[PDB]
Amino acid sequence: GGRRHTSFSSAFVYPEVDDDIDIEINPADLRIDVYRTSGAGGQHVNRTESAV
RNA sequence: CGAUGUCGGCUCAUCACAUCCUGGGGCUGAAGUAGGUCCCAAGGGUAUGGCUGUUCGCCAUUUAAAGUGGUACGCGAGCUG
Ligand SMILES: [Mg+2]
Ligand SMILES: [Mg+2]
Ligand SMILES: [Mg+2]
Ligand SMILES: [Mg+2]
Repeated sequence: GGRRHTSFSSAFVYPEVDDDIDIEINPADLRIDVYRTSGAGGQHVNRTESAV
């Protein structure tokens, strides 16, 4: 029993065009701190500053 | 290898200067206050705690600053385990 329907539709547009991705992995930043581990491998792992 | 005992903490330190603070200066994108940077300088000073066995670290609250390291990563014929 066809009656007047008031239906809608959306049309969103966007370019989506880029080539610029910056991780900023420049080592002027990124302070590095080295320390030793908890220690389970005897005398060696407590002496080696392995963690970072 | 017919013995050179090991991290951390406590204690006691001592020297180096690539100096965290105080002192003396240059330069400044230094008006002033407050900072940045570099040079000279080691005389003295150079946190208390929550969490972890932890050094470190994170966090809270300060302080003029809560320096970086060597010293069997100082110290078990001194201690803890
Ligand atoms: Mg000034
Ligand atoms: Mg304590
Ligand atoms: Mg602490
Ligand atoms: Mg000891």
